[PDB]
Amino acid sequence: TLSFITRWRDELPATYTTLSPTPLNNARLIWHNAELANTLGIPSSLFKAGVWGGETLLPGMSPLAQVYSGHQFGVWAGQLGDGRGILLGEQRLADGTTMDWHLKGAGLTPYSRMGDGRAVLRSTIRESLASEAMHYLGIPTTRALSIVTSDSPVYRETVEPGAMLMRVAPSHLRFGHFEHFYYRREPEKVRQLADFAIRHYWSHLADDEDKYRLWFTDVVARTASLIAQWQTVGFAHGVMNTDNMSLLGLTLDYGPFGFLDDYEPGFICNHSDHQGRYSFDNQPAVALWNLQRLAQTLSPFVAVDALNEALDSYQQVLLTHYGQRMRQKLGFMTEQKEDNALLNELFSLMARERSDYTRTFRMLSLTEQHSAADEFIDRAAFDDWFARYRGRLQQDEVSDSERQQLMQSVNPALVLRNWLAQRAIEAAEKGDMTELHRLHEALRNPFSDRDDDYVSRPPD
Ligand SMILES: Nc1ncnc2c1ncn2[C@@H]1O[C@H](COP(=O)(O)OP(=O)(O)NP(=O)(O)O)[C@@H](O)[C@H]1O
Ligand SMILES: [Mg+2]
Ligand SMILES: [Mg+2]
Repeated sequence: TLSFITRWRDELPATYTTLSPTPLNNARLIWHNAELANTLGIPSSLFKAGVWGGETLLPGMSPLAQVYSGHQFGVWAGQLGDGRGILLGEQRLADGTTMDWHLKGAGLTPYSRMGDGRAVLRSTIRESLASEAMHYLGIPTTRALSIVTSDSPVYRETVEPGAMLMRVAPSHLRFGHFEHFYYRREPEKVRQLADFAIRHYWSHLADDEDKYRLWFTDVVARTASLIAQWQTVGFAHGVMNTDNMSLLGLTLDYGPFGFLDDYEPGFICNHSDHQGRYSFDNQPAVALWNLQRLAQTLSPFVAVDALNEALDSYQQVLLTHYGQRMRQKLGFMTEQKEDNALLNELFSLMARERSDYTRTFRMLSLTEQHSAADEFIDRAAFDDWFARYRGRLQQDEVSDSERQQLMQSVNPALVLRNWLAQRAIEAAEKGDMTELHRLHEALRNPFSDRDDDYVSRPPD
């Protein structure tokens, strides 16, 4: 009753190795995404480790591991690839969409280099929570369908339980796929990937009547829009290597990510990123640098001129999306030219006071235009900014009430803070999944107000 196609396998020969998952020892299902399963037509009986542990294949699957390469922290890293994951198959939905089923933690692969081919419970829990949180914030992302843990030791800085995440996404194409064949000097394979992407994900483009310029122009726009959305909610990816950039503009590969607590533009959550390359405030520039690396691979068959014109459009797209999202977050229903100074003055203040990002915006969503009605060392500077902020609000001539409702629909009450995830992980390792299930539920409603500790700052 589920329909898998062998599209990648049949259309992109020599981009993968066929092979099967390696099962863990005493694997067992600890969580699965019941809502998403209903959307994908997966019978609920399939969840009672089976395919979620890579111990069974469903009819139509033909598992392979993809090859790719990448720049890592700005330096060419050579061959990478699906070193600890496997594309089990591609499921076609009634929508006509296809959805990759990718098993992360599936065992050793020809692409594992010196890696064990395994993922650990804590990283699979964090990735499931992050990708579902992102999805309910309305930001493009891969999705999490299931987690299995095991009794199989996996050694990181300490011994951890081996685990696997069943990841679901429209595609796993990365900028690094193109880079891989470009630097191997196989420009034909580069173009094969472009044509495949256009055929299956930009089919409204008529074949070669400007298809390549228009497609890459959309690729830029989707990455700019993705970054704009991360910035707005205070998400720091932390490992924006070119192999972790999704061609479609999906958030891809959750590792040492971080949603901001205290507002700090130079926030680094990846403690291996010693130069702060992937600090929060560099994500706009880094994503442009990554697009330029992708643009490098297409110069054999796309005019270097059209490539730079598409690269040129990046900062206007990003600024359009960011500006429209911020105006909503500040409750600006119209657009006055006071807006950029009020913003710049807010972010300057928030930074000096180390204000919590999410909480500040959610509290600002209670503002009443005519009232002056506490978290700042310099209350003098706040009430002066708040004063000029509320005066500009009155210019909208819209009610206290509908501004508040607009803001509450774009400023979440809850984000996936590191200490909420940690708490679910600690409980999970002890065999209590209740916290994990409770937190996943809460993240399906980020814009709804809460009474519990899911909306508090971390305890310190
Ligand atoms: N434990 C591991 N064993 C084998 N390969 C690994 C391991 N950890 C990372 N790699 C590979 O090292 C490269 C960089 O890792 P990373 O960007 O973190 O990807 P990943 O989290 O393993 N998989 P993904 O979410 O598909 O991008 C990729 O080729 C990974 O497949
Ligand atoms: Mg990766
Ligand atoms: Mg990773």
